[PDB]
Amino acid sequence: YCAAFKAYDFFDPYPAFAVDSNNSLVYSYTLNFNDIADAVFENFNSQGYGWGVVGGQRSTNITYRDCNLNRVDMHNPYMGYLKVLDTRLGTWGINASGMGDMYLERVTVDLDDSAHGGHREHEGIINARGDFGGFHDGGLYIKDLTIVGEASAFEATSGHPVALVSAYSFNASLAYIPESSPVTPWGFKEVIVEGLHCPFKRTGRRFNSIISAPSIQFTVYHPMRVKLEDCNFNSTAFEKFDLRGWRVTPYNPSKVGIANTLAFRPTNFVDVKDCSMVGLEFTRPTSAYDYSNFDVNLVNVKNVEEHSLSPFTLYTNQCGRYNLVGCGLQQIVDKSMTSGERANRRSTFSVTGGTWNSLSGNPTDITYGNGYDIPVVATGVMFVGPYSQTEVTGANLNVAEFVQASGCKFLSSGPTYIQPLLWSGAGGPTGASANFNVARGNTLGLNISAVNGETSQVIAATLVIPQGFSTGPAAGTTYGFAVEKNINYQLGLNARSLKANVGLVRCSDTITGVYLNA
Amino acid sequence: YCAAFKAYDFFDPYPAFAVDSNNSLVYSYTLNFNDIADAVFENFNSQGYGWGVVGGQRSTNITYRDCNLNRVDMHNPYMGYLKVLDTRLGTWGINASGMGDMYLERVTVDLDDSAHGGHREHEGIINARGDFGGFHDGGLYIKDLTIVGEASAFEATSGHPVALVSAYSFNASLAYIPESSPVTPWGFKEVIVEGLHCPFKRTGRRFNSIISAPSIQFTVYHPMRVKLEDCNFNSTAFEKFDLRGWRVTPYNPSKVGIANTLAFRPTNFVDVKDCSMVGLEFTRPTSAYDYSNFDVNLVNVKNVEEHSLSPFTLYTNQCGRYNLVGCGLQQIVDKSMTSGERANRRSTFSVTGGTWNSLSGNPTDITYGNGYDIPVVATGVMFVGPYSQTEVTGANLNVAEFVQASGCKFLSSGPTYIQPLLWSGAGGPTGASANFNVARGNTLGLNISAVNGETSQVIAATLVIPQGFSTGPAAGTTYGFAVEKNINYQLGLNARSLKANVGLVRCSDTITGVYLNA
Repeated sequence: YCAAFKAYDFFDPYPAFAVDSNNSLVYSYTLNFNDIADAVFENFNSQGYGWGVVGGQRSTNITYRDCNLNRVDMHNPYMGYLKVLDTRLGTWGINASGMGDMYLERVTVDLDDSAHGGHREHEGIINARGDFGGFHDGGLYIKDLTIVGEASAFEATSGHPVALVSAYSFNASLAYIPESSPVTPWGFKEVIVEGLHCPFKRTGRRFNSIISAPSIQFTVYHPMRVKLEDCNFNSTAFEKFDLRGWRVTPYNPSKVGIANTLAFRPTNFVDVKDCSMVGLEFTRPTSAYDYSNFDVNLVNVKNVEEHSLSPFTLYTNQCGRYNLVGCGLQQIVDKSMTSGERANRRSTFSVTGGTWNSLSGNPTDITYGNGYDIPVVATGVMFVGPYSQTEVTGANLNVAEFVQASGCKFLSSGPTYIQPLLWSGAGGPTGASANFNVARGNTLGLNISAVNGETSQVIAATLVIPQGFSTGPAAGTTYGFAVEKNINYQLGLNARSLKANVGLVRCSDTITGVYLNA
Repeated sequence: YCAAFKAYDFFDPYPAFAVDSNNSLVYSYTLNFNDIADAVFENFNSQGYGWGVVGGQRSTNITYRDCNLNRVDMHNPYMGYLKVLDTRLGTWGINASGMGDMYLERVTVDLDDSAHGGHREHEGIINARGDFGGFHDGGLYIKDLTIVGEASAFEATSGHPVALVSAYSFNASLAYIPESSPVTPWGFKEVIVEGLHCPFKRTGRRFNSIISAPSIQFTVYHPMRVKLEDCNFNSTAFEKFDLRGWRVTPYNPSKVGIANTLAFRPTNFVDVKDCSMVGLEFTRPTSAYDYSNFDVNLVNVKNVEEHSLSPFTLYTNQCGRYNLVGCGLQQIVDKSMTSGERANRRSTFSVTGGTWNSLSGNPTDITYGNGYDIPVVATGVMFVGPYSQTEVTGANLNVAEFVQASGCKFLSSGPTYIQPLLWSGAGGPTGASANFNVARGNTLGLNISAVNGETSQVIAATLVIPQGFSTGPAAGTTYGFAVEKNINYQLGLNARSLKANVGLVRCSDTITGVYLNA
């Protein structure tokens, strides 16, 4: 019951290490407060092994400045604001349920936890309270967060590293939010991270998940908006967004099943800008909880560290709309590596600018519904990979089928640029057999060797695949001087929804090759 | 006449409430100063109803930290810097004419003003002095601003809520800048806002205007550059940029009438990024002051709250260039809802990526000059709305006429995608009448039923509308095997600047439908 005060340089050489009869850690505090308002703590010192040194309850407008503590905690929720400025933290991090906003600025976290066996109450660095339901009805705003240490003792017991943000409940029948309550059970309402620095390299992934809920109680919602900027993870494996333990979103209360991502409103929003990671993965929830619809926006994303390759791959399992602007893309895979499930809904992909370097493989790996009804659209992109102008390679067919391109270039190895070859043979007046799929809207080039009675001429024809308003084939006509005749050609088409299957090549003269005229 | 000092921990339970014989508020101060330099004020407590508790004049390098005051003020301008950090403010906000730079970091504003009888000195939250001409020759930089309360009494007496930033004069004959003065009369030279939080929902619009000049004195210029980032307004109505009441820009001193926004230099710059609002409106000034040319960039703008639908609308009747990247667009309207006027100059619109969901209406509403000479260009956009492939709907014609699209998709309700239908009939050799406009550069698809003496075939043909270098029609030739003849078709064109009016449909065989192949 205190208000309008300030505390100062209390020095504790190391915190208390208290155990029970079974040699298991129990609670102990250096500072413990109830029912305070408008408080400032400055230059507190209690750092090391042991239980968290701070325990607070039911407070308002708390500020920590220039402190050195192994934990900052609030058991009962706070309200107003909670500010942590220029502070060094220990392995516990922050554990606070609240009805306000949390501010973090220039905070260092050290994760070493060897003296504790594998004991860890909450699986993340910034947490809500697991014995209060895991709710935080407010935003979280972070500037210039630094991570050191590894927390290897916890990993040996559990098998994975710690998460960044966690919000879940230990037992839904003991800690939850009742229906009549006026509290909205957001995990966190908003998460804004602006600048994450990891000075030391990590073999594996930096975090188990960006936002985590590793229980099966389903008490709180996934955050409505997540934004990451200038985050350098400095790791050798992809980071992931795990959405497998969250309550059904309040944007879809009637639980309407979604068939196409554009036929329903977006429920969650994610923005990643100028971040450095090897890859990103989205894993959908299990059935009876899979009712979300994401809206993902990626801008200038690649890997900048020299210990790995530059292009990044995007794994996705969840229905949503994906937009990429100026990224160093490698591959788009419509499955989750963690679980293995392919996909069950139609999504949308749009790529603008940048480089698409697939290294040694195909640009895409999409199999849901054989890939029909999945619109991958690219504009002004430079494609690098195993393409060829003289042989029909796997990457040639993959890009012409799954990607609709306009104003794009292709380069395998050499100093110059090439046109991928899709078919080779002799398409005479009777027709030659063919079997390859091409996305509608792409432009194909035909190399034709026309001959009159005595003279001959090489013809370069250009053909556009119709969009699917008709069941007719793709045909055209052109003229050639020095032969004094018209050249007529036609490709037979079979309907494949968004794509078309070419089954017969026919021309009045001989067609020798079909190319992707990007 | 003081310098190099600091003041701490003054506590005032509530400010003075002083009136006059007519029961109206008069001035009273807790802290008053003039001619000071290098001052720090920390942990000052004076919060509540009454006149603002700080009055300052002619100072340099002032800092407020961890304070709780109902106003921060400077009557005579300051110089150097003015810093407000980690401070809670009352309904008065900040009023300061300046010859320096203003910084704000982690500031909360409470807007409740019930005890005052709807009386406000200035109409915004951050204001320049109205009795000094309303100038601030310098920049304004804000980080993490929080708004609570409503200020309902002022709205009741005046009809609209407060603005965010205000700069104007009460009387041009008493408070102004003479022509021989070396002061540049900027309202604010630059405005940067990064992070605006409004935890409580508002029915209506959060602010009357972002930058406001609600007088008719015309003493100061509109800000040259305005930037908004990560601002969640949390309201159910559109926000607006009101450009009435500002002195004519110094970039156009001869007052040259602009005609096409590309034949004159830009004069003002606006950038909005990762913000959340239902809509945005630009209102042009009245004649004798309408000589500006705006450059607007919108990146990833949509509504994320659960109560107001996602897609956002853009209203504008001001001359300028508009670029939208990865936005959740709903409609583009070339009018101002506040005033009702439509437009008088030619503007430019460019859309890249994202979704264009028009719900149950048309994607565009453009009327100035019948829409000719207004180049709306789209690339890689997913169009959602009331489109059809078996009927000619209004949205089909609207999107075919007003938008030049390339690599775009259309979806109304179903899991699959459609091609909008523009015309139905029987286009034989004589020709069938038609009346519909289409922007030049769009690609059209024709479904042709070709019949020879005994055989028949369905033909799919694509056609590109010429750009206007010539006056001829759009024609083409294709071939059909199994009928052993060529098919010739032609669309008669009537010139409408950037668009073309189709008047006649002609074909040697029968044309049954014309579609938008885009």
